[PDB]
Amino acid sequence: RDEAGITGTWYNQLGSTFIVTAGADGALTGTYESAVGNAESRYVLTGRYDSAPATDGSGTALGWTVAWKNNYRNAHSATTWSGQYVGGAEARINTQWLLTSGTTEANAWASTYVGHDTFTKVKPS
Amino acid sequence: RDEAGITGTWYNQLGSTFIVTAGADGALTGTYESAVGNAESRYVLTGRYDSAPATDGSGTALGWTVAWKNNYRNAHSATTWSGQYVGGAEARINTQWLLTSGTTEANAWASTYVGHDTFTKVKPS
Amino acid sequence: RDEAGITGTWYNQLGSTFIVTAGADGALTGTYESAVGNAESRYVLTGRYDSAPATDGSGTALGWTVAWKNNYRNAHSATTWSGQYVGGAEARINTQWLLTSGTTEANAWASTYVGHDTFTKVKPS
Amino acid sequence: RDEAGITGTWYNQLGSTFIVTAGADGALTGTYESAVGNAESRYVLTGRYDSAPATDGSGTALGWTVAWKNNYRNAHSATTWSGQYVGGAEARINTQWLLTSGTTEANAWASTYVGHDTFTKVKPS
Repeated sequence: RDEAGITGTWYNQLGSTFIVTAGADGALTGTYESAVGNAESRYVLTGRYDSAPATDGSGTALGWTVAWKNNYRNAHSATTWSGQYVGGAEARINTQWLLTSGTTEANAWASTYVGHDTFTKVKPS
Repeated sequence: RDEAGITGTWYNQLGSTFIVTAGADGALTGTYESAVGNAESRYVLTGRYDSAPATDGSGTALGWTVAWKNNYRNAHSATTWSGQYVGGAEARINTQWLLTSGTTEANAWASTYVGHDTFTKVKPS
Repeated sequence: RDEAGITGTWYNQLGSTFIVTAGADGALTGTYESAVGNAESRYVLTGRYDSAPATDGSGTALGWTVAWKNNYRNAHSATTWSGQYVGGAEARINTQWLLTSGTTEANAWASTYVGHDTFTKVKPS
Repeated sequence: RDEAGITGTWYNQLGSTFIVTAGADGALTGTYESAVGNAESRYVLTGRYDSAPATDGSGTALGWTVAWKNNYRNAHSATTWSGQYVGGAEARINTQWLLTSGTTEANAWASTYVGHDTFTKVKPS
């Protein structure tokens, strides 16, 4: 089950850490933090996933957002990740992300970074 | 205030409709639907925003996700929007989006579309 | 004809100016400059277009690159535009772009901006 | 030197093959083909690179375009890659790409895919 396979802890290639609960009606809730795992680097995340009949080994589409504000930092920024969960002994969440910074109208052209990250169940290094 | 300016109804250039509540601790909750506004085309959205001291007329960074599953449709897909809110008599939310479809491993190269949309407070046409 | 409709001068929403020649074997060659049109702001561009039988009023896919180095500036950056030409009395080139800056390995996460621009045949303002 | 380090053959993670010449005045010219290396899968590429003083081990920004038309195929599409070259015994070109398909006005929302690819000097597998 998708809900089952998604819920838990995921690590990117730099061991940033994604702790998520997949709810029965499509909610993703959790925390995004960085490898050393201090509250200083922990942020709320919220998103959604689209569970659908398991055919052709298709991944499960999902997305989430982190606003980069906690009790220690206010980066005036938010990232969204869009991707898919694929289950199995080598389960992965493959994503592309957008990071937008709060900017002036004149600097808004330069407000949005794009990148990618791949999450697995095993902490690297 | 950001929380105040964001909460409400927003329309893209095609009159797709975004109904959001901005919570005090950074949550975005609401519905994303399309112009004719039938429940058939209404989906849950969830996201986050980063409120920060109003300086240099900087926008407020935010993001949200829609998983394209409701009681009428299951598109096996999710979109994330990343952008910024700018307030005023011509308030806007400027976004870039990523749409990921659930795909096979062989088709995963072609899983993610990118685009943009601008939301305003006034319904077009 | 595509080759015919593309060749010439195009303007974005800020009147940045794109002067292109579409070659018979798919080449795009020209200059990208900014509204005031000084050599100081003029850069070489090169790209490709895919001419294909005119069916269903489909656009013509194309792309180009500008490296942000001329005799006046070296921004250590390059932009690529990917989009499509659509002909007619309101001809347009609709694009999405990626801007990459030369960065350190530690800063490479933050190396690539994304945006969009729409070009028309008529100089705005 | 940048011009020297870039010119040659590069392979992505699937062994698609990028054969490029970096010119003295910033041109990239070459062929993009797929692992088996048949003319059927070989396409022209053209782009630009921004050589700049070697400081802080910064990469060299570059971009290129392939229109997906050759004597065997006309995919009505073009891809642009935006990224940076980093030299050394483990030289790499890290990219993000945009693929645009020629579409109708109604389907133009869904015209552009985004992804990433990393090129190295050594053919995988």
